[PDB]
Amino acid sequence: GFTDYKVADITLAAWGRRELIIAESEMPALMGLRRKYAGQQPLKGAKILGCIHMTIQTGVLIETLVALGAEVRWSSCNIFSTQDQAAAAIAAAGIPVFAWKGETEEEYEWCIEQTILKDGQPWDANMVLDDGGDLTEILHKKYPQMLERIHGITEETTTGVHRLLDMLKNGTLKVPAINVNDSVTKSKNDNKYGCRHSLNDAIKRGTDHLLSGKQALVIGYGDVGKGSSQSLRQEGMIVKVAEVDPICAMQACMDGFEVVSPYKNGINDGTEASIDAALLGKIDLIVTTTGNVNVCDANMLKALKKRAVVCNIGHADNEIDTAFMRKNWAWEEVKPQVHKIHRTGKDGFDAHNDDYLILLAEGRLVNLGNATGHPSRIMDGSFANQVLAQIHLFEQKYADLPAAEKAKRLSVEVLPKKLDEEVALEMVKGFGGVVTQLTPKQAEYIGVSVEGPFKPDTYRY
Amino acid sequence: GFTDYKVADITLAAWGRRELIIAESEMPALMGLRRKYAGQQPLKGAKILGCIHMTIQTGVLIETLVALGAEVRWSSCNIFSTQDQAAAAIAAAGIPVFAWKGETEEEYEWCIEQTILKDGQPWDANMVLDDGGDLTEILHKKYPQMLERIHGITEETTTGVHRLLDMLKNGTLKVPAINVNDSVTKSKNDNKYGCRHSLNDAIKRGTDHLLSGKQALVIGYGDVGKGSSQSLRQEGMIVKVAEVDPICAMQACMDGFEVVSPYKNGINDGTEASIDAALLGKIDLIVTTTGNVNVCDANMLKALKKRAVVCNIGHADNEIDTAFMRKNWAWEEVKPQVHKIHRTGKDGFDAHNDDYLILLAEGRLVNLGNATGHPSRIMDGSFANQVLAQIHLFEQKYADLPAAEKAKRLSVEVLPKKLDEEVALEMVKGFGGVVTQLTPKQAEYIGVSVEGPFKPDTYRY
Amino acid sequence: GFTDYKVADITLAAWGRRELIIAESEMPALMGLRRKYAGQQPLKGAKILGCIHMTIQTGVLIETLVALGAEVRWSSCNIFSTQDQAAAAIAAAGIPVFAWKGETEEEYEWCIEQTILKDGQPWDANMVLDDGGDLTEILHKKYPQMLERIHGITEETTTGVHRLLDMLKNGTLKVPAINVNDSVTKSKNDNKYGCRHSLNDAIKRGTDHLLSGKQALVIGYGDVGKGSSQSLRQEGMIVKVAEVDPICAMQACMDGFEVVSPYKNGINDGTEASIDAALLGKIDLIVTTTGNVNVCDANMLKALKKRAVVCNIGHADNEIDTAFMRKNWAWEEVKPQVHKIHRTGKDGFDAHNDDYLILLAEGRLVNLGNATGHPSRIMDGSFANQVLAQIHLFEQKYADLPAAEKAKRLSVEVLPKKLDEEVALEMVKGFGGVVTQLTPKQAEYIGVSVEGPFKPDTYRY
Amino acid sequence: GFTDYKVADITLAAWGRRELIIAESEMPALMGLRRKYAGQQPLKGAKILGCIHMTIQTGVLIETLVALGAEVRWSSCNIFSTQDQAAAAIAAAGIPVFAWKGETEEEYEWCIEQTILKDGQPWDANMVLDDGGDLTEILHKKYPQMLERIHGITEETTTGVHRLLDMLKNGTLKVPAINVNDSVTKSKNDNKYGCRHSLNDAIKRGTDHLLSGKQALVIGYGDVGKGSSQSLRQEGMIVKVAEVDPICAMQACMDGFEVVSPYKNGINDGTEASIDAALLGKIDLIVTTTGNVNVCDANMLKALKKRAVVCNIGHADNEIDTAFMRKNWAWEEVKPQVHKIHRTGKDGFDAHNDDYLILLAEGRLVNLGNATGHPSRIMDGSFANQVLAQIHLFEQKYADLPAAEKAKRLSVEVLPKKLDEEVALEMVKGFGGVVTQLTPKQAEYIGVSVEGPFKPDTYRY
Ligand SMILES: NC(=O)c1ccc[n+]([C@@H]2O[C@H](COP(=O)([O-])OP(=O)(O)OC[C@H]3O[C@@H](n4cnc5c(N)ncnc54)[C@H](O)[C@@H]3O)[C@@H](O)[C@H]2O)c1
Ligand SMILES: NC(=O)c1ccc[n+]([C@@H]2O[C@H](COP(=O)([O-])OP(=O)(O)OC[C@H]3O[C@@H](n4cnc5c(N)ncnc54)[C@H](O)[C@@H]3O)[C@@H](O)[C@H]2O)c1
Ligand SMILES: NC(=O)c1ccc[n+]([C@@H]2O[C@H](COP(=O)([O-])OP(=O)(O)OC[C@H]3O[C@@H](n4cnc5c(N)ncnc54)[C@H](O)[C@@H]3O)[C@@H](O)[C@H]2O)c1
Ligand SMILES: NC(=O)c1ccc[n+]([C@@H]2O[C@H](COP(=O)([O-])OP(=O)(O)OC[C@H]3O[C@@H](n4cnc5c(N)ncnc54)[C@H](O)[C@@H]3O)[C@@H](O)[C@H]2O)c1
Ligand SMILES: Nc1ncnc2c1ncn2[C@@H]1O[C@H](CO)[C@@H](O)[C@H]1O
Ligand SMILES: [Cl-]
Ligand SMILES: [K+]
Ligand SMILES: [K+]
Ligand SMILES: [K+]
Ligand SMILES: [K+]
Repeated sequence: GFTDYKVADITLAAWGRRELIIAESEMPALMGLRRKYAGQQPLKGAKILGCIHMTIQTGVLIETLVALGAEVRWSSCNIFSTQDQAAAAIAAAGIPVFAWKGETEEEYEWCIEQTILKDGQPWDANMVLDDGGDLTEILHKKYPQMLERIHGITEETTTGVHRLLDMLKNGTLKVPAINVNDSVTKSKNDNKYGCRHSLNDAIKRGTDHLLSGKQALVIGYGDVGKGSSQSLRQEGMIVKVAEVDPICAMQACMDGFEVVSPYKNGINDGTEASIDAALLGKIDLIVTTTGNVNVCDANMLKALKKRAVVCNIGHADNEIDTAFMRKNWAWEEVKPQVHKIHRTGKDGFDAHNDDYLILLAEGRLVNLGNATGHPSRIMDGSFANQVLAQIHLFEQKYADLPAAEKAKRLSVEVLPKKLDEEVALEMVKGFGGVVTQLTPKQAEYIGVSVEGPFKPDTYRY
Repeated sequence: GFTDYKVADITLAAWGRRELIIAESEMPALMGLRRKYAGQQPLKGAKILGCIHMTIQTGVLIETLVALGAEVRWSSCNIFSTQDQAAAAIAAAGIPVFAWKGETEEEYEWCIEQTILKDGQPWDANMVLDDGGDLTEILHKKYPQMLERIHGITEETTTGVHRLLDMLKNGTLKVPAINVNDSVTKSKNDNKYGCRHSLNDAIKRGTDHLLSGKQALVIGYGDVGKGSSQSLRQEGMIVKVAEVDPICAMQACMDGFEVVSPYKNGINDGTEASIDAALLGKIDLIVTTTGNVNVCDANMLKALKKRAVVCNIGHADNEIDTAFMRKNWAWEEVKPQVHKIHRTGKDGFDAHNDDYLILLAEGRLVNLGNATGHPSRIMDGSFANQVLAQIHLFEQKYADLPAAEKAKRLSVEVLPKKLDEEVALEMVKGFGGVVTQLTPKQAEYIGVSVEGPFKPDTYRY
Repeated sequence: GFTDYKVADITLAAWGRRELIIAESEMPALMGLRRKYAGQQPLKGAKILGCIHMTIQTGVLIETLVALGAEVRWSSCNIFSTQDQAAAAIAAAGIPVFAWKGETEEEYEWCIEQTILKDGQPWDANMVLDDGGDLTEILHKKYPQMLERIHGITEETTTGVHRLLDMLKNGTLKVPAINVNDSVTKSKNDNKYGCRHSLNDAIKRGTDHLLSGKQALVIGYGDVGKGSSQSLRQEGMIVKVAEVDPICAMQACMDGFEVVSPYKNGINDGTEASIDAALLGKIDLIVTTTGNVNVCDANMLKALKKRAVVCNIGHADNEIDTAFMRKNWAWEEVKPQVHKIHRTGKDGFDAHNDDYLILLAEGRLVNLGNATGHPSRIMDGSFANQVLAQIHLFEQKYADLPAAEKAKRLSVEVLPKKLDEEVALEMVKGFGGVVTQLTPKQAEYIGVSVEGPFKPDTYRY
Repeated sequence: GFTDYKVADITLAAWGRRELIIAESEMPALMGLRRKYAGQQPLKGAKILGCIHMTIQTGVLIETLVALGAEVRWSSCNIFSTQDQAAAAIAAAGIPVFAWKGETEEEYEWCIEQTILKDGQPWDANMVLDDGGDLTEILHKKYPQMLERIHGITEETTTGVHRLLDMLKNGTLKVPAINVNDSVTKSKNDNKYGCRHSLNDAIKRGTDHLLSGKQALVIGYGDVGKGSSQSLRQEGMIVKVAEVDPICAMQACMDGFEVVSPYKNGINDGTEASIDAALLGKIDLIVTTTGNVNVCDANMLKALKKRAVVCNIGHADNEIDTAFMRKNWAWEEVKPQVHKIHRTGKDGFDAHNDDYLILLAEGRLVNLGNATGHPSRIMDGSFANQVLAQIHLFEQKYADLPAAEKAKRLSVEVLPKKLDEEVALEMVKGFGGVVTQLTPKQAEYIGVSVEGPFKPDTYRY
């Protein structure tokens, strides 16, 4: 009967299910929600448009939403991030999913449109779960009538939240959102420790390069740059860090990294003469982590050491100037999501040319494109937050509020600290960790409840 | 003919001056402010009561405040934290200071009273710089009339800020304060990296013990606990972490520590039966980092491995139950701020007894008691913030405001992010770090100024 | 019209060749030998039986031997270690190779036989290059007449060398050997840093498990155990180490590991009562590194935590008692080289059973089975030694010596320190490292030549 | 009425004894020998000339030698290494010791002469325990009749052993020696992990500098350089390494250090033009670890960054060219064993001069000069070996052998591996480590006894 899906190969379903059964055992916060809320069915009647990397971890999120009563229609938010066995297992469970590894851009857009439309007409969606804001943008621009009946958006990523806050400032956001990224059990777990796990993993899978003893430049030292720099330093790389934010740069210095700029004195004068050629001529590996544009620009790429690896773990495909490389230099596929870019010109190359760079995942998320992204026990935190955020906005029923009541609730908000702590506690117990209970005297002394929350909203962890 | 001081030994002044000249070269943010504001004299007319560890680093702070036009009267906020050469150098410069290493509690109170009183009468103070809140409490309880002429308090430490926020919530705070602690260039520099540097330093100076291969228990995993755990792990200790806050415990797990409780199932019901005797019987070193009371309690001390080291880098002398040890067990001074505590009874000890613990700094701040606290290049951040906070509150002139205007400004506030970034930039340049300048295109892409600030006020770093 | 090979898929040749061209740029010592000796053709007339993991790195070794004039016939020394693209590239270059990933044991023996036989008769072999000693053993037991014409064996691995030294002690060794393992640029490069790179790589590829915060037990702390312990600790695992050698255990303690035994008091009396069930009940990962038998025995496997991962990076398939698991417990293939072993019985399992272990590479070398083994820039050292050792024994022409002269040369020897240093220098230059030249006065002061060797033969590095 | 000593202050004895009693609890291998051999008095009649750093650790060694029946006469082998409380405690126990912190060179020679002479005439010495070979050299050159009656020398340090091997090769060594340094429980414990503990300790005590984020250059990567590099990297320094030995350089690369030379292309032709001014102009700290001469030369000192710290943890005072600095530049004592060296000229300096270096311990061993050297639990290994070596040579009674029998025993040898393992085992047990016992089957499989030794003499650990 069930045909409402499109995946690479449905015969991978049994493999996907074996990996989902393992992943459940690695996701105690998400499986804890599944057990706590099963009887109450808090997402009964929820119809969720989901756009996030169709991994095994996203599989456990989907099956938790469904176990709590939701229906979903799913796509990946990246052309290389799907695990074909995860997409097959979800299709085989009778869930609409449109995702495969190695989509074209045209197929990416088609997949999102297959979630929005059921049998050629808008689905009766009433919730959105987004990673990076592409689905959110398409609904606002192309399907405004659908947003009338949507109660909320839950957004995974730093870049997606930035796009929501821009819409809210400009008065174009039509439904409330939860900023899932800024839970501590997301931002200071997934963004940092996920990249610590998955960056060196992706570089090894793609290149099998020794990292020990080699020179890296990490562009950015936010949550992703911090985790990326550690991924590489812990392998024995000599890591230098670039930053525009002097507070983040101060953290890099204290963490034991040299803070450098690709530009002389940190100033881009619009010419190749402002590039620190001596510095870039020694770098074996550049990683972009910024959420910004052209932080590894054409003139940097021209100055890099021969056979340097270039990758992006931040956003989109334009942290590195891949457009410059597509226009000017010859691409030689080594294997999927690994290209040698020959700096000898556009029209062919010598197979034994020494003057190339290695680009991973065509300048798109390297951890998800060349490996499997973050591990289950880290994504547990992010995805437990996603479930709690879906429950919160679905129960508030914004779409059913009268105009005057909507105006008061139209916001981009974080989950309460108490929920962030309850997710953290399930993660700690998954490690076999034992938190201490405050005595009444101690709770009084520091001015908190024995139940928490334990820190004021200003606390930075 | 200057006599308005009390220090251990004025003949240490020349040594103090030599170390102050080195410290100036290690404190570019603080010396940057000294050079930028010297001509403007923004603290002309300021009369500052200062109570903070009389170290070489505090010496550079005092001489910066004086260089910007202030008069000060100074004491230490801890009986063991004074560096006698720093106190001597400050006295020799004609600045009133009442501080020596190894004060009694009675001498500590006398020293604070000597700052408050000049020639037997209240000094015409109009500013307060505090670390831990003891001076703040004495002014509110004993000298309320003096607070009528005081424009503000600048408070250094987590515990001091907690005490200010309690006064504000109870309506007993009489003057506005700046929370210096919660500048990122304080809390996420000093509290973390300071303890990283100075905890293993103090344990080595006191005991000369090998740390590698030994078992530690760090109680707390806030900023101080994070830095403390790293101090020990980086030396090759096997570190276990205790926490009441599940988010901080999650961080400890992800950072590669086992999270344990001294109590079975984390429940302290006050009985010896609740103590995890198997765990505590393997611990060679306990460090308290909490700012809470009785987190290393009598029953834990009884269960500790023979010859374990016990120390506190958080607050006061009651994180460890030192009162229990003073009443019940015999103390053998090894050398100043190092005592063997013989668990054989309160009266006689055998010089060759094997059943003892080693207590550092009598359960008071170990980094400052057994070594020299944080290094100059870290305290640069904290003390640049102190100077900016003093300038801000002095210029606001709260004490001269009409009643209606006072009411609107009576708060506990942090410095603006822009100043936090300007401190960080001077610290980065001290390392020879080069921040990148955003292009206008990049600044517009992430919605910030090329000049910063670079992050929203919610950002946690 | 070359057909003298058997590989998984000859159409993988182009991909293999792209990866060989990258590997050449990562192997400066091996490519330095290729360039230095090309003109001399020192292996002209050498006919080498090779048995070592048919990886990209082994590909560069093979083509170096051929570039120096050798003919070879090749097989893999492990049923899971072949990279099918590497085997294809070598076949497509017209080199006899019999190797694929996922051989049966019967296919493994048939592949070695295809190297020994050409067109149904013993090949006119005159050199052996071995890893683990299986080919060496087959020649001695089954083809002793072939050894009459063989000039020597060059042996890669600790276990293979141990087997050669046993043959020499028993007087059963028929040709001289070089112990390649005990070059410092092999043992203290490959064995240690190779495993550091490739152990966490293999565990991530097989399971995608988070390692940070979890408990590991590494059995052994020789070169492989040291590198393995670091692989895990650098990811944030809490690593405990087992050893029988108290000197290696001393090193583990000092390196910051707790040293534990699976057995109470370290005494394995073969009973379940001797197992430390509390210790094994907390372990998430066991790694064997010993080259010994039954160091993760049936009683340990029964006591392990549910869903623990078990793997071997040492030798054979019997460091872990895989025979006990094949007899007693049901194996569920997750994907190739990843099995769940259900401790509920032999005859099938509940798909949702929680009581299983995860076995990687069926208890055989996990780095080569679940990933790609050591990276090119590490194997450069091992394989430069292999080439120098082949040249040395081929030039000595043992098989052509009179009986009296044979007797004096029948030994298992290491390469001279001077060659070890010349390999190391090419590796250092590959990192862009610059070695200092001694002045004549300095060389005289420490009693060495400016050219080296720099250390006496007793030096341990 | 014991007066046969010279120390700084006999009233420090009680403090010394308290620290000796603690040190006993940290030295289980040395205290194990004291307990095992007490009844047998193996050193009854031994009269030992001892020249080694008069630390608390040396005190426990001395009192073990005395407890086993020896008489000794002691001096320090370094002018800054004595702990005055240790020297006092040894004098107060009625043991001849001539040692204080801050000897002149003339006092150093006088102290050694006070051990050799008792009441103005040669002591009836029959054993030597030396560190660095100065006492050994004096006996050979000045007191050859005394060597007739001496049974052996036990030598602590790499440099001392090199001097013994030179005497043996030249036929000038008069008595046999044990090379204590090359026990694995010395060289790969003390030399490496001792410096790891004590290098950052000494730099903090001397300067209180932040190390995190600053640039270091470690000259040498033998056991001392390895431990020194780790001391600094673990604190967050960015460490570069220099070497002449390409094998040691390879290890530095793999351990995650950049390998550089102070000289362009590593060629030290004695010209200023050969200095890499750009490299040295960024270095905040140079540490020499070589046992060689002029490895931090005048032209390097001229090129160093302003306010760089320079120190030596290797040997003598001429690894750094201190003689050049004494001749050309003005020394300003900060405090004992800390000098600012003003590069503005020889005579006066400006108190606020920015152009200086900081020299620790006047270029002599920094760990012992500015802190307390290695900790008790590490020196346990070195000193257990010293005691075994004294017992071995004393029992052999070389001086009582006839000329022809002396000739066969005149050697420089190491202790047998079995004793090295027995020292290691006591050290492991002191950490609470549990070694596994081999089964009979396992011991047979790897060809060792269940009792050990576990490795061949060629094994490098
Ligand atoms: N790949 C993944 O699995 C993964 C996980 C989490 C988030 N992300 C994405 O990674 C990006 C970074 O996320 P984050 O949470 O670290 O954001 P963040 O704001 O915490 O960090 C980004 C940092 O980049 C710095 N930066 C900006 N422009 C720069 C420039 N030109 N040069 C140097 N530094 C520059 C900023 O100062 C900032 O500190 C976002 O796009 C986010 O969505 C990816
Ligand atoms: N010694 C120094 O140089 C230095 C430096 C900075 C701050 N401090 C002091 O250190 C203390 C901690 O400061 P912080 O900035 O880390 O505060 P914080 O609030 O960041 O961290 C304190 C941590 O203690 C934990 N905690 C509380 N009670 C506990 C208990 N019973 N068991 C386990 N964990 C418990 C809390 O959950 C919290 O995470 C304060 O008193 C502060 O003033 C000292
Ligand atoms: N997978 C790879 O890529 C790779 C690389 C190098 C070598 N190897 C193999 O790894 C194995 C180990 O090699 P190595 O060079 O480390 O040898 P090694 O002799 O240096 O180390 C082996 C260690 O195992 C210890 N050991 C033995 N039995 C033990 C037991 N019952 N419990 C605990 N510890 C025990 C020994 O004391 C020794 O220290 C060998 O089989 C070698 O051929 C594998
Ligand atoms: N301070 C202490 O507590 C302590 C402890 C042990 C030994 N030592 C002394 O430290 C010194 C080193 O001992 P070790 O055991 O490390 O010796 P080692 O032989 O293992 O190491 C010395 C290293 O210096 C390198 N080297 C020599 N000249 C060099 C140069 N010009 N540039 C760069 N590298 C150069 C050599 O190649 C060698 O690797 C000796 O003098 C030893 O006696 C001191
Ligand atoms: N605390 C200490 N006491 C005695 N000797 C020491 C100490 N620290 C280091 N040493 C020795 O100093 C020697 C160098 O002179 C080293 O070989 C080491 O064994
Ligand atoms: Cl622009
Ligand atoms: K994953
Ligand atoms: K300090
Ligand atoms: K490989
Ligand atoms: K010491």
